[PDB]
Amino acid sequence: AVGACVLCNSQTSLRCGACIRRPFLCCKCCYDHVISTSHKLVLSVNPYVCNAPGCDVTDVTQLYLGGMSYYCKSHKPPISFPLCANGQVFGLYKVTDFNAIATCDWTNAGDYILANTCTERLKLFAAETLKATEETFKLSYGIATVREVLSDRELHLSWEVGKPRPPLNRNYVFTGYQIGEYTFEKDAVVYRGTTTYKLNVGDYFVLTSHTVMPLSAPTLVPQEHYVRITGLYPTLNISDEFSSNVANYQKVGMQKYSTLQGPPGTGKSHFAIGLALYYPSARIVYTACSHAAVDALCEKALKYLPIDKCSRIIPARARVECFDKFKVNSTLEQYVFCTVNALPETTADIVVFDEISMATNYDLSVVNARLRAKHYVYIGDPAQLPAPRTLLTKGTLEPEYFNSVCRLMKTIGPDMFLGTCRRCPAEIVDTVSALVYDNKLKAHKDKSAQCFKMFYKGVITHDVSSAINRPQIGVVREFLTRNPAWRKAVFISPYNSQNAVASKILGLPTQTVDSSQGSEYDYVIFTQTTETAHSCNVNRFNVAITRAKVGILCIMSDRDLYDKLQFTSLEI
Ligand SMILES: [Zn+2]
Ligand SMILES: [Zn+2]
Ligand SMILES: [Zn+2]
Repeated sequence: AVGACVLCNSQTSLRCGACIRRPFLCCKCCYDHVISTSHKLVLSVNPYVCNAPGCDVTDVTQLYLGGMSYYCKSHKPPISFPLCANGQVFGLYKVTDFNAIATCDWTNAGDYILANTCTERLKLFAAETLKATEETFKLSYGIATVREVLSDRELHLSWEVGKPRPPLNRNYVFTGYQIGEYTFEKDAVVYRGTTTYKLNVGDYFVLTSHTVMPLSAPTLVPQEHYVRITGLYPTLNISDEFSSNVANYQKVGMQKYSTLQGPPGTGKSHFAIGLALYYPSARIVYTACSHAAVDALCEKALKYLPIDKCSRIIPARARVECFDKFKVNSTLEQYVFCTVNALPETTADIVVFDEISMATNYDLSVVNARLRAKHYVYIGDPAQLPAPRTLLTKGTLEPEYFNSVCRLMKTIGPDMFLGTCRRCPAEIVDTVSALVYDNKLKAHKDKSAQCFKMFYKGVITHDVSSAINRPQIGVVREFLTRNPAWRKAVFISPYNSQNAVASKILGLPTQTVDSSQGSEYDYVIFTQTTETAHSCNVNRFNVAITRAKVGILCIMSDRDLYDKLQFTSLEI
């Protein structure tokens, strides 16, 4: 085992045995690690364990080198040097933050704060460790064996005793048994297979744990500033449609990487596709974490870019329905649209990474490892929703801690900012501009006079932990009878269980705030449901109200966010 130290890069044979990722640690840092943490197992070619027969001493501080072997204080020969002395551990080729990443359980916010404020090699170590911990936690949950079938979209399940039950929402995807991946929604439950299969009684579902691979490439490559556009060739004949972004497309060619903060409806997809029309011969790889964000880029490319040079990359193990209008899996097309987890090993003139608030440092590193590009563009908004951190239960994660790109956008500011929201009525724009954008987001549309807010706490019931507020759905029902124009509205709430009750009572299409991100609707009916930290999250609130093009009805629980809404108040 010959490699480089994760804290100093000094070559060493040593690796920490108690670290779940086995990081290579140099003699000066390996000591600093074992002497300050519960981690005492050290691994070089042979473990630093006692060579005496039947001896169970593995702590490196209680061990010595006796000639060419290792022994504890009870078996060491007279001529034996301690392995731990003078700030070093004997190894070939002869920090507080590394200890904290190495030993935390990833349940606190301060753990993620650290995984983003540390050095670049420690950011990769933190993302490798966190992902390995997240996967092992999936194994702790119990197996759900099918006790019976009801119909084509409903079933009943038997859970494992002793092992806790994972929460039922489309977030947690099970693997059927190999009957394909399956999703559930709340003893009557709604079953949904990625593959159409006549539900087998006896078969079981298990949360499939992917193997965490090691990170090699940084989350952000080292920045390079140029005095000319590099490797890219602009057009002089550029349609007036994209004239607004000409100066920013040039900024893109005069830097190795660039950040774009685009509040909702400010033109991110337009900017991303227009960059292809500006550097017309440049091969562009369009990437995002979700299939929906890649599909949304495909919809904009279909309108402006030639359908022949466009390819949508679909992983052979297809899970959800995606874009069907490009030639599929043709890696060598000029315009390649693909999710981070399915990226092939290829090079590009430009790489566009959209919905950057949803990326983790693990995703950021994977992109830098599978794609070698002249220019990298990071598009998103740190005021929108981040990736769900499953293990995180204590504390709240601020935008500057979502990933490396968000960290930059929230501290030094973004390289480019789309300041005019063209989607929302002014009431909505004026609310989110003051809430999350320090009054720098401006309204293109006029006030629609179709933005209403109602202060109604109702009654909070729970479907395990996911909340329901029937009096809030009852208030929406009464409003709908008086304003039937709102019959075509999308119902939005922070909880899938609230959305299940509202789908049956109201008959409106349903969307959680988290699944609505990147989408727009003429009318939106939002019920806050609870007054929790989840439902009062300003990034989730910002996404919730910025889905509307024409009108919105907000039934609120929080007096703070109700007062911040610059909407017409209703009564009943
Ligand atoms: Zn070191
Ligand atoms: Zn360790
Ligand atoms: Zn011994």
